[PDB]
Amino acid sequence: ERIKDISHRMSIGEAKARRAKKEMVEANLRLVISIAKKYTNRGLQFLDLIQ
DNA sequence: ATTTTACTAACTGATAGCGGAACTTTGGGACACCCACAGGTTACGCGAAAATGGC
Repeated sequence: ERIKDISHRMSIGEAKARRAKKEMVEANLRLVISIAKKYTNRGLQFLDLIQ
């Protein structure tokens, strides 16, 4: 019972942190693009710089 | 008696190994705020076959 409770609490915490981190990343994708716009034509393509 | 040769020991060079310090190399970090791209192009022409549109 105790290990099951600990596992459920840990899984919930990791899921919540992962969701929040995903929200932040999806919000700032546009900042990533704005930064990567300035390093084109240096051997890498635009999408590689974005990733 | 003399000359040629076979045997042996010492020198030397190549080479594998090691030490160690310098040198190259890799991974991490940086906290004012910054938040959607190019990006040249095309005066072809012809025939087929494949994909769309019409009622």
